[PDB]
Amino acid sequence: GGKVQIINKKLDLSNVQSKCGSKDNIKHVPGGGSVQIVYKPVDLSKVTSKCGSLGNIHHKPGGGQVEVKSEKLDFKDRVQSKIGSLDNITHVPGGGNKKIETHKLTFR
Amino acid sequence: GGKVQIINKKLDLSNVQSKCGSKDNIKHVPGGGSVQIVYKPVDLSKVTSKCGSLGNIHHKPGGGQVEVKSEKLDFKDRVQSKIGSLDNITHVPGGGNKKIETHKLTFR
Amino acid sequence: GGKVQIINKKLDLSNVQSKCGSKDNIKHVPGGGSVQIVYKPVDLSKVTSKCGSLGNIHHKPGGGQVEVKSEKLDFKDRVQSKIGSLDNITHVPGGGNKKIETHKLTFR
Amino acid sequence: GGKVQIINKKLDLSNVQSKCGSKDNIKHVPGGGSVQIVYKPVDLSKVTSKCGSLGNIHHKPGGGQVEVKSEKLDFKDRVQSKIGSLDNITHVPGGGNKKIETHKLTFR
Amino acid sequence: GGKVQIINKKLDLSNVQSKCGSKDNIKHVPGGGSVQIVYKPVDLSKVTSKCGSLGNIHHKPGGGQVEVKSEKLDFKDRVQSKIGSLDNITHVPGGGNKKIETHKLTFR
Repeated sequence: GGKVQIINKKLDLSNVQSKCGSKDNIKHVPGGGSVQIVYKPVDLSKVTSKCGSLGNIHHKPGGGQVEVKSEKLDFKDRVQSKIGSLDNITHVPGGGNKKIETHKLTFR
Repeated sequence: GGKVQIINKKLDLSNVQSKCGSKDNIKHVPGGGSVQIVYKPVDLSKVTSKCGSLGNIHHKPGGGQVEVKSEKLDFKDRVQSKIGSLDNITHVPGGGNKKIETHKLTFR
Repeated sequence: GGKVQIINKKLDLSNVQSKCGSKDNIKHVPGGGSVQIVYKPVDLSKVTSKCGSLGNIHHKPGGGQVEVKSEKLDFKDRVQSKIGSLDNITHVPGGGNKKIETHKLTFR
Repeated sequence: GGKVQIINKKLDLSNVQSKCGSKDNIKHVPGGGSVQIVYKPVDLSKVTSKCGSLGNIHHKPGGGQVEVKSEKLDFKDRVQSKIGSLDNITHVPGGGNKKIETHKLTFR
Repeated sequence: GGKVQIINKKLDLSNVQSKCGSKDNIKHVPGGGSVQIVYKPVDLSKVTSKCGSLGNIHHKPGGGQVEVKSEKLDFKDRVQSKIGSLDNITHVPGGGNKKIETHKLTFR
């Protein structure tokens, strides 16, 4: 037969917190001619807080059970970022700048 | 036969929090000519708070059960970002800038 | 036979919170000539708060049950962003800027 | 037969915290001509806090159970970032700069 | 038969913390012509705090169970960052700079 008996009496549990913040952040990236960002993170992380908890309760004596838990990820991505040419560019993302000049003269 | 018995008496549980914030953020990316962002994150993360909880209760003695939990992801994406040419560009995303100039002269 | 017995008495549960905010945010991306964003996130994440809860209760002694839980995602996307040419562009998304000029002279 | 008996009485559990912050952050990357970022992190990390908790309870005497937990990730990504040429670029993301000039003269 | 008996009485557990911060951070990388970052970290780390907790409870006397826990990662990524040429670039991400000049003269 078998028996799985769990008794819980007079439990006072409190202040269980799980926080994730500013994860995988790309900030303040200025490019004078161009910015090329290929942003492909694969995230299977865990931020877990457990307090007075239990897992799965399985009672299977003498069983021919087949339990399969599968998780398959296939990545065959094909990403192409292409720019032919850039010239004669003034980029001022800063503040309070004076007399910013770019000159290009061609003679043939 | 078997038995799965769970008794819970006089439980005071409180302040269970799970927070996710500013995840995968791309901020402040100025490009003088161009910005090319391919933004393909794959997210299977967990932010979990458990307090006085339990898992699945399974009572299957002597069973020939087949339990399959499958999760398949296939990625064959084909992304192309293309720009032929850029020239003669003034970009001022900043504040309070004076006398920002770009000159291009061609003589043939 | 078997038995799954659960007793819950005098439970005071409170303040169970699950928050997701500002996730996958793209902000402040100025481009002088162009901005090309391919925004394809795949999100299967979990932000979960459990307090005094339980999972599924299964009572299947001696059963030949077949239980399949499948989740299939196929991605064969074909995205193309193309721009032929750009020139002679003044872009001022900033504030309080003075004398921003772009000049292009061609002589053949 | 067998028996799995768990007794929990008069448990006061509190202040269980799990925090993840500013993980995998790329900040302040200015490029004079170009910035090329290929951002593909694979994250299976754990930030876990356990307090008065237990794992899975399995009661399977004399069983021919087959339990498979699989997790397969395949990465065959093909990412190409290409730029043909850059010249004659002034990039001032700083503040309070004066007399920033770039000159290019060509004579044939 | 067998028996797994666990008694827990009068447990006061508190202040269980697990923190991860500023992990894998790339900051302040200015490039005069270009910045090329291939950012592919593989993270399977653990930041764990355990307080008054236990592991999995398995009661399987005389069982022919097959328990497989597999975790396979395959990386065949092909990343190419290519730039043909750069010249005549002024990059001033600093503050309060005066008289920054770049001159290029060509005569054939």
